[PDB]
Amino acid sequence: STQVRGYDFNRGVNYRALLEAFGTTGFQATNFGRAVQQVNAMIEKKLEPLSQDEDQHADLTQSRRPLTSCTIFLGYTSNLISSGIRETIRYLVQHNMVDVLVTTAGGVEEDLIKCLAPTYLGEFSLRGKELRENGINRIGNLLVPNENYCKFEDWLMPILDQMVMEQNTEGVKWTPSKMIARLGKEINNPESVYYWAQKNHIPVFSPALTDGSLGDMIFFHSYKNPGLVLDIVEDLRLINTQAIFAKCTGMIILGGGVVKHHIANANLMRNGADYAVYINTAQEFDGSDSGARPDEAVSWGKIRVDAQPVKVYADASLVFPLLVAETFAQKMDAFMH
Amino acid sequence: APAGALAAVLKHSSTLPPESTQVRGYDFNRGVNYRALLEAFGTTGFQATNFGRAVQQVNAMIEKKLEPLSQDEDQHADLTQSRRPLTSCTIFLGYTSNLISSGIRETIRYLVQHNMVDVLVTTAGGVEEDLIKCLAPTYLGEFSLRGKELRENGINRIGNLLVPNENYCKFEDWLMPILDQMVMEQNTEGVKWTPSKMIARLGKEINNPESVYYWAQKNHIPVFSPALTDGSLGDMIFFHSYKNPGLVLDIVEDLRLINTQAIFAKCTGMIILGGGVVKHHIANANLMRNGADYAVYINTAQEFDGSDSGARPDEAVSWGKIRVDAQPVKVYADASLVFPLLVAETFAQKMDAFM
Amino acid sequence: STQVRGYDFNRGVNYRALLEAFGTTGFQATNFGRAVQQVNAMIEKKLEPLSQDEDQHADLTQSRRPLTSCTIFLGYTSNLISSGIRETIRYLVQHNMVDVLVTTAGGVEEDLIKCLAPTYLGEFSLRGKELRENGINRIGNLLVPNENYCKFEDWLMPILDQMVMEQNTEGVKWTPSKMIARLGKEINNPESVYYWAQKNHIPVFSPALTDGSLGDMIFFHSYKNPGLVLDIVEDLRLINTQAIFAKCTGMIILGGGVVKHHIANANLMRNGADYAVYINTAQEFDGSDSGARPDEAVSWGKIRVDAQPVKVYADASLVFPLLVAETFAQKMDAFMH
Amino acid sequence: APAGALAAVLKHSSTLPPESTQVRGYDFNRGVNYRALLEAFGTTGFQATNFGRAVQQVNAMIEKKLEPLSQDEDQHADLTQSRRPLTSCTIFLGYTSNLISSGIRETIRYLVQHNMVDVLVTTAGGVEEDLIKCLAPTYLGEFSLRGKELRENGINRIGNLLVPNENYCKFEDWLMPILDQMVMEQNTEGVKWTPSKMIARLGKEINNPESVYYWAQKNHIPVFSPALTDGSLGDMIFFHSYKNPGLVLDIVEDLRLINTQAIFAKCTGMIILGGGVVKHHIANANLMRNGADYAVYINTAQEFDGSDSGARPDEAVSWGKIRVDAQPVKVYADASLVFPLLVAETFAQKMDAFM
Repeated sequence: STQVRGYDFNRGVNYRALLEAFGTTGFQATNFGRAVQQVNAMIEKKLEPLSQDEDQHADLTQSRRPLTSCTIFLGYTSNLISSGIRETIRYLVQHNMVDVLVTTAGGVEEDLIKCLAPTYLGEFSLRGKELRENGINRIGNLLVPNENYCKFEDWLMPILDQMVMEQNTEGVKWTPSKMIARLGKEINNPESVYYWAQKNHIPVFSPALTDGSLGDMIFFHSYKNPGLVLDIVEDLRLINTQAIFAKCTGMIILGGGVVKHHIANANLMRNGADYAVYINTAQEFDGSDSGARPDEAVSWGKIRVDAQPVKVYADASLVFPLLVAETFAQKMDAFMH
Repeated sequence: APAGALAAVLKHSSTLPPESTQVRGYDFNRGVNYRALLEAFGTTGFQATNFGRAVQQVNAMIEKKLEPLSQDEDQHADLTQSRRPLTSCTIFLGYTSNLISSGIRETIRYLVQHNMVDVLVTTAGGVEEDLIKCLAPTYLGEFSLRGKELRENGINRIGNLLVPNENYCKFEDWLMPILDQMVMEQNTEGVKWTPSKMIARLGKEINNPESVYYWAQKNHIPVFSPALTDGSLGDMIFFHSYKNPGLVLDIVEDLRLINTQAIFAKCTGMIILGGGVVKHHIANANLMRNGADYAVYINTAQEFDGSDSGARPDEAVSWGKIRVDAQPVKVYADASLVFPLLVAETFAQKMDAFM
Repeated sequence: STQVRGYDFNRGVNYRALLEAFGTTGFQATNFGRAVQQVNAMIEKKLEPLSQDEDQHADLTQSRRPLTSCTIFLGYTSNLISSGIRETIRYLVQHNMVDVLVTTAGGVEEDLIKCLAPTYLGEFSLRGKELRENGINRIGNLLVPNENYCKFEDWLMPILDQMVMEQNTEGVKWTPSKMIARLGKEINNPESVYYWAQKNHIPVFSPALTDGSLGDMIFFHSYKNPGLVLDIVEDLRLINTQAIFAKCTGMIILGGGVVKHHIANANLMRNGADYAVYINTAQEFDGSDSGARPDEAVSWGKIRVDAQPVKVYADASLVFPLLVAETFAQKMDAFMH
Repeated sequence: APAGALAAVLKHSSTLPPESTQVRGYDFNRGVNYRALLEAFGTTGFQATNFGRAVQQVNAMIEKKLEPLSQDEDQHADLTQSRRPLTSCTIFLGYTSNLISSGIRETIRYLVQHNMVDVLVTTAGGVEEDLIKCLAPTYLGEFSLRGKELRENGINRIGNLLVPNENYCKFEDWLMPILDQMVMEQNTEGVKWTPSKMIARLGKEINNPESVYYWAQKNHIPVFSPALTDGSLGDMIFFHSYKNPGLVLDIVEDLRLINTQAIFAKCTGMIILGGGVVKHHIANANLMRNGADYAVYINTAQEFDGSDSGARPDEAVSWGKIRVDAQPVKVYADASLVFPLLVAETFAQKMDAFM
């Protein structure tokens, strides 16, 4: 029976002790402490060696990425790539700390665009009329000048030209995940999440990749250079096989919608994830998948019955850097080659 | 009493414009007239007032849609690659999957059955659970039922609703022969499948007037769902492909189809229930015409985490997705409560004109 | 096992059938249907006769109000009196349909002020600077000209004069509930909730009655006419005895904060309410009493273990008129004398 | 590609002012420096950015408070009826009851112990659970624990926290003799009890440096709680009055005490954790000076239902509760996560000046 007790600042500002104290502070501070424990359990599983039998079964993917004792799926909505959590996610991917990424179209394109031009701080209350008259697009309390997307068009159209040519003369069958690997190779910039993902053979799934600026560009491009196909069926096999042949899986899901459901549904194919942390502000009462508690996923078989999943009800821009500080960042040496 | 205090609390006020509307609730001393009760939400305040504003926005869409036009039928079909005739207002209706598991399925089905909207957008669950409900029902439960006991009994939870695993076994038996035919048609009849084309096929096959997608294909209302693999239809396509390889679902052609629905519209309205892809994909299509003319959002998401789901309509104005001169409305509510009321006051009142 | 099925508009717009269909529609529509059932159960208990033994025990209050088989506590936050739900609540109180009211200071004063001047529709986004420069106060998307409070001051100061005089020459010991009955008698207007409450011997509790414009006025008044006392201890005995000697109780609570906790805590004194409906938009995850589910109150003994309470997660301006339409309003003849 | 479509999507943009701040998160290739990590929230966006803005607002309060003044000590005490000396910024700290059950109790206690704020406002639970924690602890649990089983074991739930019934039995034994003395002092020494005066007495009696209210009375920090009867202290006053009748708690005199704290301030700041009375009562006091100079809200309430709890700081500007020229901040978060971080970056950095 653990007693409630908050950090005592009479001790001074001892940051690690202050963070450790969230576990006995209560409400979402305690859920944060539980999330640190769940993620550290994923990491300590991941670093355990594969036995001969485990290695046999897990080798049954055709994937270039070396397999580990715990395959970690990291999912996040577009807004988090607009935010500075882009840097947090880039770090994890750069150091091979996670194994599969799932994001929406915005979460791909805004990473690449930030390599061409920055996003700026604003306010939620800025009025749409005056912004639109000035070509400034609003993302929460962030601002993206539309010139950013004009730079994106310039950068992307030559790649689209090459992709159709490789499709039609070299037999390439494009999928969202194959396109995202190509885009990461092209951006060729170490600040980019997708640069490191393709370098480290970390696949990125985004079944609705046409829902965004990338879609705008493909759409415009298709009038002059018709026939690009993006197949989502092959990518469904690819993500599902990541779960099916894992020794263990963990899910770290930031936000809701397709990124949350698609990771969870893949893990149903192995009868459930072993570890899971949600971080989002959605609420269950309207029945949405976004606001469903981890225990709903247990009824489907998406999380194992014997798992101890946790949801932190909070804006991930506040807690995800703190979570990484207390978990992956303390084990960085183990992830380096 | 301190003089500055008195001056701060008892400050003079300007007179408000003469057309300012007073707050006043429905008076049950009149008895119960449900029409008058709903009309009274407009002057009740808070989200009741936004509901009244949403009635007005949707009634404006409908009245626009009912205006005659003269436009060349053959060129419209050619630029949109669609058999659907243009009207004076193209209405896009988007809804998340949970609402198809709820009884809002019936509400949506009624609108599509009577050809009252022009474009549907939903996620994968919002397709498959309409079809599965023609095979077996969904049941009432509670949000607090524990997942371990449910899982051990083969029962899956959707909010406070429940669906047995066996529903999906029936879905599998129904779907597998259709997937066989789709692969045969792709490989020997040149069909280039996309989600919308598959959803039209599935509605024709289910052949059941309780289904949204049966009515949608009958009435030539396309359904866009660019992540159609993310659910049970996905599971089935996946298992089927190891028995019968080769099905492809392209999303590029469906992007051309939805965007041209917005580009070549005379007017557009957006009615969006929930967040995620369904909200963003409709709004982004409408950026292609420099913005929708009318818009109603009904969802429970909040802006403060920067999510697109929680963004107010005025964020969409900044992008060009809603016109600067539109008067869009968001109702902050569970759509299971307010969408039937909204339909009662709008489309269902205009049923005569839709014949 | 009840199947999900929504209202079919092919039947036409049959309003009562449409409302009845919320119960099988799911999510908060089903919780609304359950709330209709809980409230109708309060009403059908309330109309059951008191047996001789029940009548004996329930007569042990010194209260002028005739006792009934189910004592219904109605609680609501200030914003709902600013809104047109003021009319809904006035109707229930006018026809003796509820037995105890609990509200905050704003929920008293705005009822009285609406008898002097109206509240107007506005928008949530109106900016505070321009409003303040014009003396317009904002309540959500409603607007109250500050002249309304100047009219309140004019109306109220003579009553405060009389109350101190009766305190100091006639032995009157003021409490919030006694002041609210007096204010309702003085406003003498059938549009006012508190007019009907005092006429029908329905007590109104508001332990923090000084937190609002009423407080402002008492404060200003106390410089020229010092010594008014408002005792909250006596009002605590009064509300608790309403629960202790009830045959059955129901709680209908709109909103959170003190109105919710104070009704629930009174009912702990009888080992729990028999029926309960919450309607509010607060969420449980921060640990607040406002966002606690009814099942939290069960652990305290504030709701009986064998009750079937329900929370509707929604803005009460949308659902409370619908709830009243389906419950109290259909039994109006039984409440008339 | 349709020309209007291209023009709508590829619209030119104005250049933003040169001092515009770029978004950029903390880079863990630097390793883990927690100070730099917290500083990085300012440029991370969404509520992380509001957290950084809240650090700045509170640091501005503190810096103002540390400015010297010359003001007549005797007249200030007479107009406020308070022994507390005036400083250059009077800070009001408000917090709902649940936060005293959480470990935020320790955070608040530290601030009051070091005399860093001037006025506390809390609800009844926020008083009594501080005192009870000096008798017996609160435990960690889960939100989903069922009330029937808990009730049958005599365990009471507060969110995901748990407190046994026996905690309140210990409270009863401790409190009853003190209530006896209060009635004796009212009836034969002329004491006119109010909530603040009772809370000062209870803090002196608990005599325990882990208690917020022990430190508050030692440092002459008044605690306002105008519905002090709404909780366990209420239960005890109630049961006690049938054994020893006559205790009165007046709220009118406490209204005079809190309002004069705002009226006679040089500057004020408001730090408000949660909603309800604690938020409204501090803000209303500050209307008496035509508005607070600085304000930080931390709560999870939303505006859309019109509640005062969910109102943004800009609503308070319309009333005169926050000055038109202030730059107030709300962080949309559970205070159990962000208040210790906020204190770490503000008051706890200034500990040297507060000695």
